[PDB]
Amino acid sequence: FTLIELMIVVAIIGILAAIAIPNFIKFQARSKQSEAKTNLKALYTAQKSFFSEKDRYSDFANEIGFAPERGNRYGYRVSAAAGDCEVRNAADLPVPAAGVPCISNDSFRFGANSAIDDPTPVVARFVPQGAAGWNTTLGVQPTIADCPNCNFFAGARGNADNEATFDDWVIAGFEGSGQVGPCSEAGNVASGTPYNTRNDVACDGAAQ
Amino acid sequence: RGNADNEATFDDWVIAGFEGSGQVGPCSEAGNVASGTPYNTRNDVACDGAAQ
Amino acid sequence: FTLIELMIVVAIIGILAAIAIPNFIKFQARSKQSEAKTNLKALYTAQKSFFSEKDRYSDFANEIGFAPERGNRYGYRVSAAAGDCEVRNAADLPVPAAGVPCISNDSFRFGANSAIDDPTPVVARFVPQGAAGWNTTLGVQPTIADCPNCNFFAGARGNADNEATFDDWVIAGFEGSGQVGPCSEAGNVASGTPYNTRNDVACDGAAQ
Amino acid sequence: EKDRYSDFANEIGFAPERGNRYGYRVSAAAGDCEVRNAADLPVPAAGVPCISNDSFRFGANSAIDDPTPVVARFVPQGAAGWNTTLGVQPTIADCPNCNFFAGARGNADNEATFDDWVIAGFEGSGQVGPCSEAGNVASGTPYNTRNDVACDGAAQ
Amino acid sequence: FTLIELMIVVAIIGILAAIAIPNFIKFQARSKQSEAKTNLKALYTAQKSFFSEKDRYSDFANEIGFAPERGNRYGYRVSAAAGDCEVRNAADLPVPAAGVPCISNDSFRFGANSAIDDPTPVVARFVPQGAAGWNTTLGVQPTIADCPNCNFFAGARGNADNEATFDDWVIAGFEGSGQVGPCSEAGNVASGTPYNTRNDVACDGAAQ
Amino acid sequence: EKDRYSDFANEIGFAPERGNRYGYRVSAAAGDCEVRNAADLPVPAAGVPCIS
Repeated sequence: FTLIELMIVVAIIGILAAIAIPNFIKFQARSKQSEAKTNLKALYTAQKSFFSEKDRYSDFANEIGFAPERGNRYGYRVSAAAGDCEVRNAADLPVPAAGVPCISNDSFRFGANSAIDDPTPVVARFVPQGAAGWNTTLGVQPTIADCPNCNFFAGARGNADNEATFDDWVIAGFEGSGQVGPCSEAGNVASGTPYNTRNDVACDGAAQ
Repeated sequence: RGNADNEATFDDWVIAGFEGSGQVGPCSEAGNVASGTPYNTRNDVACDGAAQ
Repeated sequence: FTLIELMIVVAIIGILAAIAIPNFIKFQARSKQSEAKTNLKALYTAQKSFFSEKDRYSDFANEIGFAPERGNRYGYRVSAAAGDCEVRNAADLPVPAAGVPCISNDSFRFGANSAIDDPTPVVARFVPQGAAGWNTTLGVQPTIADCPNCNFFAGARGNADNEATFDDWVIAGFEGSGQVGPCSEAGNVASGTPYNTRNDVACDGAAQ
Repeated sequence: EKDRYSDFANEIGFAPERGNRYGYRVSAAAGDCEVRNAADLPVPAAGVPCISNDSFRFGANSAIDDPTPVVARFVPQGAAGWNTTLGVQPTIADCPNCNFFAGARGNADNEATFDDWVIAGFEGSGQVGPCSEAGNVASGTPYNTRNDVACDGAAQ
Repeated sequence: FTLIELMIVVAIIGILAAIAIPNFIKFQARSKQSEAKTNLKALYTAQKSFFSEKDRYSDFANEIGFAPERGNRYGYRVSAAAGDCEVRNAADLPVPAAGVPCISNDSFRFGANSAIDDPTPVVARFVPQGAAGWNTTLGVQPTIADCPNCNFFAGARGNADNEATFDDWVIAGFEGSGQVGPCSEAGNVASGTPYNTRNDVACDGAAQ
Repeated sequence: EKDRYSDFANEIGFAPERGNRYGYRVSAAAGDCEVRNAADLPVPAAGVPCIS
């Protein structure tokens, strides 16, 4: 071999140093998104058990008996009722003053700037189906005043990897269908199946 | 009066032969209670501490 | 190093890009097959409760009190009696005209081409055991005319991953034994244990 | 997870890092190709079935805004009768979807013309030609329909 | 990158292929052990009902009315009285010649080499408490001759996963305490609570 | 990469620079020898086993 071959060898190792391999942060974000699914299905289960025992759905996480373990990355909202969001910013959880409809993000181990004290998801791209005319307002609907309550509606809000913006999930007791968009999938969603209104792995910005 | 799992504090139940209504709180539910139905005044699953 | 080493590095990456890993679609199909087990055991339980209260088994899912949740992937048949199979092709379930002996696949969220409106399984490789001489016909046997009814027989039919063909399950109130075959296991089956007559993970085609 | 294949890269969860040199198409559905012509990626308006070449660091004249490869020399094998149209086939209407089909398009060194790749979920066989290899291709193995290292010009 | 990196990648996948993950057969054995708990509590309930109606405890499973469903994995002994153990080695259960004090393992669907025709558990590590001076001999004690019978004592015996040796349980009508050992837990046992004398998940061999 | 040797110079990826003085044959298979008789190299009709 000659000088040109050897310089080409050097240039090839330089090329491999700057190779453009797949973005695996997307894969790791998809890995992290499973907290939302598991915890929302736990919320569904607890709501069903509470209704069975009490003939009514609940607007608060205290009565349902649902709480995710620390390190959650996601803030969970059980209803739009008034109250604080159980801020998790210390080793010891605070003593509640009243029923809590929302559970904040665990900012103890993720930093103070990562806090989510109002974990209300986006529901623009979830369309309820059926003749019962259900809405997209979170919580027990049409009102908690009807003991044979129509199906509840809940959701979560979080951040996957270093996305400045959030990803949103919803779970409903009724059938609905998703809409196609820059940050969501199209297809019918069975009752009790989490749906990703904004996934944050596809998009980052004003996209919804 | 008892204790569920590793709660330092207790949960409380009552049963009455007369009608009553529960009050909303950090550790209790709101709604009317028929005579002969146990009511959980403090449930210990929702809260642990000074909460009642 | 020299040119040959560097081209060998490139070729090794080409090799790893085309490596032959295990087929994990089979593992996921085995994951999806658990609906059939859970729902068939629920069918068994509901049939036993119905007999206990009424001194007789039923050929209809209305009377038993059994219905899987939406998104089931499997059609269930409680009997061979006449009647429509509660087609699940819309958000609102249809109002029945009479007792339904079969529950169709949930084609609302799986597409219209995936519909299973006649979920009758294959029972060739299930051999009832015992002197009572039980048959493999689905439903209450020998007839619902005998209130101390001999044990029932029921099954399910579905599709796991992208198999064009189906996998079939059965559950019986009486003992039986499985036969070895291209798509089934050999061994004795206790009463109340689902048996996979055709699994659809081992095979796809005319194999039974 | 979903019992169906996708025609959009945003739902799949796939995106190559910057400096890719290759444009990728996951389907022939309608939509823009996520033009990578600036430091900050654009906000999509809808689902994107194609990812353009990263012309930010390779120049504006090197842009590939429609990375549809050549598929003349890939022959699907099997009785299922699969096609060479890119995307989910025969159509996304069948949730037990038949295998997808995808590809890429790029330029190696100073070739004026491009080189093309395909990856399928089904079996196929390559055809001998001026710019391709002959032999059977297993499912999930990339195949080089036009390699651009052997040829440059009208050759396919 | 260079050759060393690529060979290190190959070596790392080789490492992962031989990773030492937790032994999950122990978790599955713990899952399988629930038959013993449920069926022993059923024995306890049936014995209590029989006493209430008849003012005496029974030494036979026929009179009590207790029989586990097929596929039991465990043999149950209600007394040490003489008699056969209702061998479950065929689809049709045998017609009993006389009262049966024991129920054999269901070897119909577990194989002939897994038969347990004498399911007498180990009782070395169960110490009765109280001034009444109760014993560890299985059955109605001190004798069935006293109608205000002192509390009964029963147990089960089985095999979890591929342990060559067996695991043993006991349920008593009187208070007792466990003894710490290689295959048992230490702590007080309330009357009517099954206790695992040898668990077979912790140990396999001569350990008791 | 492919678990087989090639009969053609197209697939291997081998071509000497212009001014080579030597003709190279990688196989005896049928095909033309990539005649280098002009400034622009010809477009091949099929795999070439030899380089003129």
